[PDB]
Amino acid sequence: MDNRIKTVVILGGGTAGWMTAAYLGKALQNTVKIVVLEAPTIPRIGVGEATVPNLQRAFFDYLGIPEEEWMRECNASYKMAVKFINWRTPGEGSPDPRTLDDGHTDTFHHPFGLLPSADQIPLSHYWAAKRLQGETDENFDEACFADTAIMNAKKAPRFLDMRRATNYAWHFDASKVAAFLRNFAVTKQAVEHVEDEMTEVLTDERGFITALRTKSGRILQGDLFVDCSGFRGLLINKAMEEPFIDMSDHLLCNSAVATAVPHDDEKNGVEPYTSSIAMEAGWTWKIPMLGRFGSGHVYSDHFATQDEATLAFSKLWGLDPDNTEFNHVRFRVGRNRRAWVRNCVSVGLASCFVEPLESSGIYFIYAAIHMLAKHFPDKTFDKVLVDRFNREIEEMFDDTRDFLQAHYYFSPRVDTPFWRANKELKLADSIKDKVETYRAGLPVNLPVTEAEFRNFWTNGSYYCIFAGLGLMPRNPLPALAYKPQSIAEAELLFADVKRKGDTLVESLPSTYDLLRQLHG
Amino acid sequence: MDNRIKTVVILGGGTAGWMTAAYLGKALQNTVKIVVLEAPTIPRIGVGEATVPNLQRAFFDYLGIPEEEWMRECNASYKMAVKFINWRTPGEGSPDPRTLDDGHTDTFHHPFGLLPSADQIPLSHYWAAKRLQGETDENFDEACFADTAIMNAKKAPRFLDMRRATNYAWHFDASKVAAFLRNFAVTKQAVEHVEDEMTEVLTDERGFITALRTKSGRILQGDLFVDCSGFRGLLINKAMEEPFIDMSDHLLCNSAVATAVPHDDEKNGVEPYTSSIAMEAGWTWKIPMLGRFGSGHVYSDHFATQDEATLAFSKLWGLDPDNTEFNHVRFRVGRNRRAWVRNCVSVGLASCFVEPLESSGIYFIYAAIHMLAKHFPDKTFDKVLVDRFNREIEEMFDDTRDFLQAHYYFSPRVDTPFWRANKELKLADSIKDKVETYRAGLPVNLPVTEAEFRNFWTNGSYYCIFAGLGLMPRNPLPALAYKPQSIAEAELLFADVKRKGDTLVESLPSTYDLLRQLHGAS
Ligand SMILES: Cc1cc2c(cc1C)N(C[C@H](O)[C@H](O)[C@H](O)COP(=O)(O)OP(=O)(O)OC[C@H]1O[C@@H](n3cnc4c(N)ncnc43)[C@H](O)[C@@H]1O)c1[nH]c(=O)[nH]c(=O)c1N2
Ligand SMILES: Cc1cc2c(cc1C)N(C[C@H](O)[C@H](O)[C@H](O)COP(=O)(O)OP(=O)(O)OC[C@H]1O[C@@H](n3cnc4c(N)ncnc43)[C@H](O)[C@@H]1O)c1[nH]c(=O)[nH]c(=O)c1N2
Repeated sequence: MDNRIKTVVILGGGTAGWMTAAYLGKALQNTVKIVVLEAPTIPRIGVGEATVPNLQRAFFDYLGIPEEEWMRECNASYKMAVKFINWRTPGEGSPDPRTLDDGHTDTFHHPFGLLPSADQIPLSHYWAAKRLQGETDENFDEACFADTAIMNAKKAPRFLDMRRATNYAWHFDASKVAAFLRNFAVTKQAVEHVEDEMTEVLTDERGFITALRTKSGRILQGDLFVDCSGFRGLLINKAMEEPFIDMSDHLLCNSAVATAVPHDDEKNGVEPYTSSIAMEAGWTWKIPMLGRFGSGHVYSDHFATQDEATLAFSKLWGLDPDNTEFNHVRFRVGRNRRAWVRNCVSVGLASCFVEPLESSGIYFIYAAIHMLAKHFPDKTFDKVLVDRFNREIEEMFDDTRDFLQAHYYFSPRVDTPFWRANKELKLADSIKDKVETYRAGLPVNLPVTEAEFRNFWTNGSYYCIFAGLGLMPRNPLPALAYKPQSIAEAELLFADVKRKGDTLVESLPSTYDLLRQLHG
Repeated sequence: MDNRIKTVVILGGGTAGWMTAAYLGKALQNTVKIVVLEAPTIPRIGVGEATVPNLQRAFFDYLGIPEEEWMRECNASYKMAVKFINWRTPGEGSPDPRTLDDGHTDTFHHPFGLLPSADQIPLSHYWAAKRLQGETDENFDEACFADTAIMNAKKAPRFLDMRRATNYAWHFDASKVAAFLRNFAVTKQAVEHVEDEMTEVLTDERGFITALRTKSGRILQGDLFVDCSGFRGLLINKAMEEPFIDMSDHLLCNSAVATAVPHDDEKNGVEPYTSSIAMEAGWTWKIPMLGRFGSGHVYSDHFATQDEATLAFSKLWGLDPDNTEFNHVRFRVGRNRRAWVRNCVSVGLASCFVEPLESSGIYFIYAAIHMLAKHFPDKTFDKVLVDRFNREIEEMFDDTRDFLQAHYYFSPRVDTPFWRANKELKLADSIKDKVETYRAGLPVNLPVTEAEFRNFWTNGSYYCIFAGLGLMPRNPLPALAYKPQSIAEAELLFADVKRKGDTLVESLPSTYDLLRQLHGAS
C-alpha cells in the first residue's frame, strides 16, 4: 500500500519558498511532486541580508552546491562578525564610534571564532578573571579573538590560494539567492513553478487543506502544504486559524526602513562584517558587498514614527529624505502557537521571527526545513511527528529570542525612552537562569566541538554580548584560584591570539582584493 | 582575606574516596590539602565490576595514567557489550540460552560501537524499516554491529600490536583499582591518609561541617567535605539530614548475592563481554577476567528471600552453597534530594544508586567528580555553584534511571511475580516520551560525534534494548519511503558490517591470547 505524500504545494516564492523547494527536492529524491505557487504581484521582502556559518554546511552542501558557485551568483561577501557601535554610550545615530571614558571607541565585536581552551576552561574565563582582579584592562574581543585584529584591518578570512584563515558567515542580496534557488529548483529538482495569486484555500471537514485556488482558475491539489506566504501567514494563520503569539514584551522593535547605499571599494575597502549601529529608537544594519552596502534602521514604532526613523536613517549615510528608494516593512515578533498544524507546515516569516540583530531569519528557514525532512510524514500525519517538529521550532526560537533580549536588557544606555523601556521588560526564565550561571562566573552553553539548533548560541557568543555591553561576572570562576598551571597556560593562548592576529594581517589579502578575484 | 578552600576532607577510602582524592590532587594543582579519613575494615572477595568506554578519557587520562598501566594492576579485561541471556523466555536461570519460538537463541547484545548513517539517518532505522516490511529476518545486533560477530567468536577488541579494532570498556577487581589509586595519591600527590573511624561530625551554627572527630581523638578540620562513606551517607544523610528519595517504584531490584568463580581460560577462552543472565526474581552478572569471573545475582527481596536467591545463584553455576564464599548486600535505589548541601558533597554510594545492569556505579563517581571540579567553590559556597552541580547530578541520574526502566517494562516474560510486577511500574515522563518517539519510528537521543552526562544513552543503545526485548516501532521512519537512494546506500553499509565481521573474526587474536600478552601471563 502506498500511503505516501504524493504532492507538496509550497505557497510563496521568496527565500523561504525556494529554499523549501530546493531542499525538499533534494531530500525526497523525485518521489514527490513539488509545486511552488508564487504571485509576482505580491512583492517579496528582499532587503540585503547576512547569515551565520552553518548556512554552507546545513543547506548549500546538502544541495551539492559549492560555496564559490552560489557566492559568485548573488554578489556574496564575507562576514566574520557583527560589530556593535555606540551601544554603550548616549546620542544620535552615527557610523563613527563615540569615545568611552577609557578613550576606547564604543565598539565591541561578536565573531564566530571559537574560543581556545586550557584545562577544559575557555579563554573567556581566564580573561574575565584577570579583569575582575585588576590585572588587565584589555577588552574581550581584542584579547580572545585574532579575528578582531583581522576585522579592524578589514582583511579577508581566506588567502588568495583560498586557504581558510578564520571562521566566517555570508552577506548577500536576498533576491539573488532567491533567484539562484528558483533556477536550481526548476532546472535541477524539477519543481513546478506556477506564477499566480492564491484566492481561496480549500479544506475538508476535518480541517485539512486539499488545494489552493488561483485567480487564473487553476486548482492546485496536494497532500502537504508549506506556508511560505510571509508575515500574512495565509495558510497557518488565516485558513488554519492558528494564533500567532505576540512577543513585543520581549523585544520592542517591530519596523524597519532600508535601502542599498553605493560604495567606493577602491578608497575604503570592504568591511568583512555586519555592523549594527545603535540609534535613539533602535539600531541600523550595514551589510557590505562589492560596490554597494545594504543598510536599514530597525526601530520600534512605539518610540518613533516612520518619518523620524527615515530621517535619522538618512542622516546616517547622508541620503536625500524625499527622493530615496526606501523599503518600509512592519514585522511580527514571535512564533505561532504551533508551527505545523494538520497538513500545513509554516516556514519563514509565516512561522516565527525576531528582529534581524543576529541574522536569525535565513537560519530559521533552513533549520525548519531540515526539521521537516527529518519528521516528514505520510498521509496519516502522525501526531508525534507533528509535535516533535513543533517542539523543535519552539526551542530553536526561544533560544534565539533570549539571546537577542540579552542585547537590550543589559545595555547601559538610558538617554531615550526606547532604551529606558528595554529595562522594564521581563526576561524569559531560561535567559535569567543563564545570566545567573554567567554571574557566578560559570560557562554558559559550552560548545560540543542536528542538536546545534536547540542550543545554537555558545559560551563564546554570550561573552561577546555580556562583556561587550559591560555585564561582567560577580567574581572569577572559583576553580581558577586553585589552578596556577592553567593560568600560565592561558597566558600562552593570549600570546598565541596576538602572534596569530599580527601574522595574518601582514600575510592576508584585503577583503576587497579577495572579492575581486572571486567576482568580476 | 583569602577566600579559597585550604583543606578538603574525604570520608571513605573505597573506590569513590580514592578516585576523588586522586582527581582532586591533579585538579587543584597542590594548592589545597587533601585528607582521606577511612576505616581499615577487612579484605573481601572481588566479585568484579564492569565499566563504560569513557572511564579512560574522563578519568585515567586526566591523571596521566596509561590504560595498560592501570589494567596491569587490577587483572582487567575487555568489555565490548552487555549480553542479555534469557530475558525473553521463561523458567529458571541457565547460563545457556533458551531457544525462541522463531528458532534463534535468546541472546541480544548491547555493544559500544556507534552506528553508521546514510543520509543523516542511523543504520538502525534502515534495519527497522526492512524488518517491519518483511525484507529481513535478521536481528538488530547482528544487522548493525560487526562487534556482534567478534563477540560471538570471543575475539579481542585490539590486535596483538595493540591497534584498536572496536570500541570497548573494561572489567576489573575495583578493590585493586582503589588500592592502585590509593598508592598514586599517597606517593605522587602527598595525600594525608588517616586510618581511623569517624565518630562525630562537628557542625557550626549555620549547619556547615567544621570537622570530623575520629575514634583515636583527632579532630580533622576542613573547609569542604566529600562524603564517600558508602550507603550510610554519614555526612549527607545523617549529619546534614538530607533525605534520600527512594525510587523502588521505578526499579524493583534491591539486593545482591555475589562470588568469584575460578575459570578454565585455556579451555573455554575469555568472553570479551559482560553477560546478564535473567533469573526468576532478578538477573545474574558474569564479569570475566583472566583466571576467574565475578558473578552476582541481583534480585528484589520482596520477591525472593536471601536464602532463596543465594540457592538459585549457586544452582546457576553448579556451586556448593555451603562451600562458597558469598558477599551479600541490600542496596538503596534512588538519589539524595540534593547531592551537595552546604559544604558537604556526596559522591559514590553515599550519593545516588541504581542496580548495576548497565555499569553506572563507577561512571557516577568520575562524573560527579568531574562536575565537582567544574563547580569547585571557595568558602563563600555560592548557592549557584552548588545548585548547578545538583542539577547535573539529577539529570545524569534520570538519564540512566530512564534507560534502566526500558530494560524491564518491555520484557515479555510474565512467568513469575517479579517479571509481571515490572510491568505495573510507573514510567517516568521522560522515558515515556522516549518510547513514544521511538514508537513513531524517530531517532532517540541521536549521538553528537562534558555534556555526555546529560545524554549518555544514545539511539543505538535504546535500539539494542528495545529491539532486543521485542519492542519495535509501530511503523518505519516515514521519511524512508521517499528515499530509494539512501535505502540503497544503507544496503552497502549493511554489507560493510558483514565483511568487517568476516575480516576481524579471522584477523583478531582471542581475548584470551591478548590478555596473556598484556598481563605478561605468557
Ligand atoms: C527588516 C528585515 C530584515 C531582515 C529580515 C527580515 C526583515 C523584516 N530577514 C528575514 C528574511 O528576509 C526572510 O527570512 C526571507 O528573506 C523572506 O521571507 P519569506 O520568504 O518567508 O516571505 P516573503 O514575504 O519574503 O515572501 C512571501 C511570498 O509569498 C507570496 N504570497 C503572499 N501572498 C500570496 C498569495 N495570496 N498568492 C500567492 N503568493 C503569495 C509572495 O508573493 C512571496 O513569494 C533576515 N534574515 C537574515 O538571515 N539576515 C538578515 O539580515 C535579515 N534581514
Ligand atoms: C551489588 C553491586 C554491584 C556493583 C556495584 C555496587 C553494588 C552494590 N558497583 C558500584 C561500585 O562497586 C561502588 O560504587 C564503588 O566500587 C564503591 O563505592 P563507595 O566508595 O561509594 O562505597 P564503599 O562502601 O565501598 O566505601 C565506603 C568507605 O567509607 C568508609 N567508612 C564508612 N564509615 C566510616 C566511618 N565512620 N569512619 C571512617 N570511614 C568510614 C568505609 O570504611 C569505606 O572505606 C558497580 N559499579 C560499576 O561501575 N560497575 C559494576 O559492575 C558494579 N557492580
